[PDB]
Amino acid sequence: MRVIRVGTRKSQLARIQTDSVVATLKASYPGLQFEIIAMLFTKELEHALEKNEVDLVVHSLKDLPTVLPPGFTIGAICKRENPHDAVVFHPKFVGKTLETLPEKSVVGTSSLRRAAQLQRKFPHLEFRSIRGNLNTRLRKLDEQQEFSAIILATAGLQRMGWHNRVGQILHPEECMYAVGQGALGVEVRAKDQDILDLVGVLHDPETLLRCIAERAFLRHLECSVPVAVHTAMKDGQLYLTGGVWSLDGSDSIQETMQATIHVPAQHEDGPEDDPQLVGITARNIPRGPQLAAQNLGISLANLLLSKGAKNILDVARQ
Ligand SMILES: Cc1[nH]c(Cc2[nH]cc(CCC(=O)O)c2CC(=O)O)c(CCC(=O)O)c1CC(=O)O
Repeated sequence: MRVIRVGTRKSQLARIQTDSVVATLKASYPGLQFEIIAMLFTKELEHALEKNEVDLVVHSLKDLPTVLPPGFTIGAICKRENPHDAVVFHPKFVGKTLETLPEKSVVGTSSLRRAAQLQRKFPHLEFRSIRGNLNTRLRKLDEQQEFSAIILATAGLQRMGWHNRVGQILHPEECMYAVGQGALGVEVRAKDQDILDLVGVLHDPETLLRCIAERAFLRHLECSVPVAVHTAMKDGQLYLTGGVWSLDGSDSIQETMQATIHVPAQHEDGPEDDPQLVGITARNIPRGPQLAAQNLGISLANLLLSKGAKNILDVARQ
């Protein structure tokens, strides 16, 4: 353990996210040296991991599939930023809400999950795909008049320093978030235990359990489907709400389940070589609550499946 090599894409958001993690690692490990190597695109980064070119990579958790290639694992789930979706309005609709927009106002989003939920809740608005990164989308919004508004993650605006552009934050009842949204995942080599121990300091127990539940739900249903969730840990209880929608949002199934899961306060010297749970390795967090969280997500998926979720999903791909 001497120089820690952190790989990163050249994009601005990826670069910011990577920096926030490196900052947190330096703070914990002031005596070590960290170096940033700037290069699904996920498979080029993984290749650099595979080749020992870098030791770790930072991702937005929702961009990581519930099943990772053998030889890689999520070594860290960092404290969640705000998970909710948000609305940025055209320069003409300040103070306005989705509720208050004019009929047939056009809302830009390329997300099936967002479009399906928002068409259902706002049948008088028009939802249309929009392309580009966050910067490009904001320019199109202000520089033309195709869009009366766009939908983006609260968390991404926040990290870009554009929170003041947020006109509306959506509640679960209007729009539930994507699995893992607002959380960062650090990906490493599954068998590299030094690195795993090192990044293990980043795990936020609460976010870790929430994301295990959410990703177990997602995986058991079997980025590119109209599925959404909401999680909360409150008073020793983990709450999981999940939903599935048809492309137009007309068909819908949503349910909530709950389980007693303590949020673990203390770390522990845990079993090396226990299997990762939904791609995640957290040997320093108690196993029990992790299993309980995964079981909760499995439970909810089965309930939705018994209610027809599979045929909704077969019709709602991308
Ligand atoms: C799986 C995934 N990854 C990203 C793209 C991406 N990946 C991470 C950030 C920010 C939030 C965080 O990092 O979770 C976002 C950008 C957006 O959600 O505002 C999107 C949104 C696509 C857009 O509407 O065209 C989705 C789909 C889901 O959200 O329904």
